[PDB]
Amino acid sequence: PQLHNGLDFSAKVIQGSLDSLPQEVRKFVEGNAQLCQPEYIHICDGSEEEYGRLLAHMQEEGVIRKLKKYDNCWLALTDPRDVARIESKTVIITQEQRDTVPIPKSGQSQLGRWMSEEDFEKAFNARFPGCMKGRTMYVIPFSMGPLGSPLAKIGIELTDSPYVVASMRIMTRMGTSVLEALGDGEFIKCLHSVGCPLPLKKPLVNNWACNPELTLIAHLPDRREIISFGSGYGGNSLLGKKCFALRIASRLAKEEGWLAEHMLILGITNPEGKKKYLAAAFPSACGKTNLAMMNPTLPGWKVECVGDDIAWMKFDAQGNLRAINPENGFFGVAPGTSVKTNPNAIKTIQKNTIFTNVAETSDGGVYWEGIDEPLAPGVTITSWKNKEWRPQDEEPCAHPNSRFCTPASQCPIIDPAWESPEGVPIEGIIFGGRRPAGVPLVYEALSWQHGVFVGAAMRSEATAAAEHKGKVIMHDPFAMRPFFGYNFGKYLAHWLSMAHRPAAKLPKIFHVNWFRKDKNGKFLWPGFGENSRVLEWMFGRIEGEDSAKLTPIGYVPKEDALNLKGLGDVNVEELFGISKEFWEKEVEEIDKYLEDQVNADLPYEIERELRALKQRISQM
Ligand SMILES: Nc1nc2c(ncn2[C@@H]2O[C@H](COP(=O)(O)OP(=O)(O)OP(=O)(O)O)[C@@H](O)[C@H]2O)c(=O)[nH]1
Ligand SMILES: O=C([O-])C(=O)[O-]
Ligand SMILES: [Mn+2]
Ligand SMILES: [Mn+2]
Ligand SMILES: [Mn+2]
Repeated sequence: PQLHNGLDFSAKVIQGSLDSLPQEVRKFVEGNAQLCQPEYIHICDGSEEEYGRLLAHMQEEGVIRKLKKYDNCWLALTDPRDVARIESKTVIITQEQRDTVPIPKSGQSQLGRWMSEEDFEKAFNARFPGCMKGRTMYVIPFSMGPLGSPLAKIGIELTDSPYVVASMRIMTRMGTSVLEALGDGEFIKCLHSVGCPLPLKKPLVNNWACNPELTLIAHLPDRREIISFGSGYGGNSLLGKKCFALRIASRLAKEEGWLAEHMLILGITNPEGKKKYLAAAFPSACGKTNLAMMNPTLPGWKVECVGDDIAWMKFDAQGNLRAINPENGFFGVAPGTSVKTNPNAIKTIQKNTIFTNVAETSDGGVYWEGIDEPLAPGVTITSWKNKEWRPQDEEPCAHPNSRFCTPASQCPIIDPAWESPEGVPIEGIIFGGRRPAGVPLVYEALSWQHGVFVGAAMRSEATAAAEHKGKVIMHDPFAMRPFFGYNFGKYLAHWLSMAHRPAAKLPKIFHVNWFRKDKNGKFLWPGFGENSRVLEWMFGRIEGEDSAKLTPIGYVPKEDALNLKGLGDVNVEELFGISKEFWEKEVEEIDKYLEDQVNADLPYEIERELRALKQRISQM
């Protein structure tokens, strides 16, 4: 079939067989092997022996260190320029711009970045030709969702970073059994490269191979392709997480009729024996992981964790909205995680966990800000910059966006239906962000349409998960601003259309704010385990208890409707204070934002809720 045997990469396969691969799978592997020119090709099988050889390889290349204090835990320190997502270098390629972002009325679109095919080709040809020279191309066959389940989606990631392969083994379900489940079916084509072909022209910081100047994460939904270059951080390199399960999945969900959302899933049980499932959409670094793994302070309540970041939801035949966690592990923020805030997280990360950019103690342990554990005398701390660190400096010992990567099956409170292919019925949906003033502790939407408007009007302070600085209050509708896969105006219409389905059991919609501050600059709510008190009120509202009070913004708890026993000193007057002067400015910013950003793709019912809220506020 060839004249010079120049396209047969069989002699370069150090594990696996190209003959064992399906037709379309082999075409994808050999095609990019010819483009990127790798030295070897490694077809992953997901085995324990393979994981052990990846760790030994990375340990011999100085990429990771062994944390001798714990059981099979490893530390990785990256280049300081490659620490988080780059929303400014994340682009979506479609034929028409309106398929990706609503055409703005004045400024530029904040709902995503669009790039034409012609411009992307020039960028692609300036990066990937010969980028894997001297490196190994790993072929990762992974599954998002329960393997063999009809709702699961299979992808193939090609990467030249064993750090990516190890993390993908934790965060997804990968191995040979996924290749057997695929057969001749469709799959998502994922291609990733660090952008440092050997020999190295640039010296690497902390042995972290990266090309920051040429970083680009592109999505082509019409071709089911994800192409990422330059970065190694999880949000940019683990292509099955944000790039696949959110951006690409959101467009597919619009086509097929389901939902891909940036939400946790938890089940909560009351002292009476009843259990309900909720989902909460908070922006990045705004409390999802701490809520899904919460240890309640109310006796008789139990919280079990289904997922903490991504949910795939769909109405079933009976009218129930059912949700599954497509992920296989947790990729959580490290700073702030202590025994008092998230004790269930501490139990989980003690084994088989890969840390990134946290500090290391001299006895082989981890350390970060807010760990709230004193160290024994003589224990020294090495910061994430691989330097000696003292508690009386300015640089923090761990990076503000440092992460841990741990398997979900090790969580002590993991829900016994987190791998069920049928999903869990969602009875409530929670929105919320970081609002230091004005927004009360909790309130409930008036209807399905008002609730969609509440999610569309979400605002929060900027966090360390992106490149935003200044703690400026930005819009983050549905906590999906960095992850929209298609036109946000059509996104809003897709949510509103669920109220038309026959026998639809629409969940209630709440809005919370754990981050309201007083005049002094400190928080008014302890949060963390005490958030169970707010969840108790939600549980009763779903059961139909008459414990709400009508306000111009929604239903708030009545007086003495929240269990505050054990606190008492809480200033309830400021936790639920509704200032007319605050909400008159808030509706103006929402009006100017929606008019400019959504423009002619704004559904009428969203405009009707904006008008109704403005009227209810003017009557105060
Ligand atoms: N004051 C207060 N802070 C909280 C609370 N819950 C979480 N936090 C802090 O918020 C930070 C973000 O917590 P996470 O739950 O890990 O962030 P996330 O929402 O999962 O963000 P992503 O994982 O990037 O999607 C943590 O470092 C916590 O210290 C809370 O209830 N009250
Ligand atoms: O890392 C994450 O999960 C994020 O950015 O939300
Ligand atoms: Mn997230
Ligand atoms: Mn999280
Ligand atoms: Mn309608």
